[PDB]
Amino acid sequence: SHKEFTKFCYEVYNEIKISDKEFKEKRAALDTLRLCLKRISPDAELVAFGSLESGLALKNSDMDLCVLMDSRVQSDTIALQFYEELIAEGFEGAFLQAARIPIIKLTSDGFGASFQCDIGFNNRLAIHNTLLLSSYTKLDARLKPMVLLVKHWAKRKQINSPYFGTLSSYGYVLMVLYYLIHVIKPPVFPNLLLSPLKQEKIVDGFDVGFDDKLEDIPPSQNYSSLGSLLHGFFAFYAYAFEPREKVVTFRRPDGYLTKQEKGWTKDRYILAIEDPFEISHNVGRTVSSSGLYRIRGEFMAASRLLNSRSYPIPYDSLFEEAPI
Repeated sequence: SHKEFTKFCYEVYNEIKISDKEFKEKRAALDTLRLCLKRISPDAELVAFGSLESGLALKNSDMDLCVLMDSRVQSDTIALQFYEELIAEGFEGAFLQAARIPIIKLTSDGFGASFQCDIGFNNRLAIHNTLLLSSYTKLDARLKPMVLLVKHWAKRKQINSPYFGTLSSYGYVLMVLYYLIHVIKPPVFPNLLLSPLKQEKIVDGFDVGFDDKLEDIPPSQNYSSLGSLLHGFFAFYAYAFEPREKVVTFRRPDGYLTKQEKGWTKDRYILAIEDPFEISHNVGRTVSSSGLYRIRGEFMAASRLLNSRSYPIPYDSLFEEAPI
């Protein structure tokens, strides 16, 4: 049970994870942008966040960067100077000024036409979200391949499109973490936000505090295989999770929170996933009725495949490209 599925899981993981060549290319891109920035403003710094930073990136990943500056200095000149410099160094793309905040979206140039890099300014909340995810990936070796396999599945099944009514990759990562912390028994992970060792840390009006002294955390008491974990994850969201009523949350000791209790009955609450630090944000706000239908449909198809009576089980079907 799951030994063969586990073998398959790791094989796929090693095929879909970002290659050493691509990683050093992305690192080389980051070093260039940091150079460009250093000449515009020595005191500022360029921080990477998201998948590339936390080690949860698939092949051909895009970049997500953040520029940090003192709050007294009006960004306008620095962000636009940086954009001008990047255009001069061969990148192409957009500068967007929207609601008093600037964003850079680079689209071309290694690094080629393959290049897609989003640059924000003083997006500290995203940095802290990534720090939490990075911490969990350091705590247990099973998490990185589990996340990559789920992201790969969601992309292949066309349920990873927040603009077409389904769910962001970050959403799926939080669904995985919720399952590993609050559903599976024994837990794979403790809840680092609710730990007695957690200290309040207020950043931009939110508490981003969590227990980050990972060295002192004992080994997981869950000894199940990657295959077993995945099998469990698909079954939970296929059958047990009740999206009409319940909220995926990192703020309850037992993981129990209803939409009514939360007060989450164009932001949708069809699928409700409470962001662990920015708790007023529903990461699932992009999911529509038809989108949830397809997401639930694919969880059931995945779970049914993994429990097939027919041998041998066509495990490759799990990552088979869906129509539409």
